[PDB]
Amino acid sequence: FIGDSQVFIEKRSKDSKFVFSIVYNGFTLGVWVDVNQGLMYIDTAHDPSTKNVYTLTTDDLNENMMLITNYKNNYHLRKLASAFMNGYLRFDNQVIRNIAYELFRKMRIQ
Repeated sequence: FIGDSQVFIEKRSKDSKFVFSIVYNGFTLGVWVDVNQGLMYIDTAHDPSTKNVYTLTTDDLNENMMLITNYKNNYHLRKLASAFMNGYLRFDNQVIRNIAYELFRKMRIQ
């Protein structure tokens, strides 16, 4: 009866400003935040413009807690995870969701 409240597929507006990116197995996920509406958008960008980039690699070598970045103060992921659940996260492509989902599955571990 309620129906579709809003369309999941939405265009990447120019209002959004790049805040940070995450690199995993050579595959980069650029996280941008729409300041005007206070929403979040994702794109395939790996430019050195970012002033906040963190790397994550194979869990078996357990690099996350070793030589690589040991800063767990990245509360941005907690807010991003909440945005997905609450629904303030959307993008113009369905393909990136399936590929991105693989990283989300690993975060479920801890």
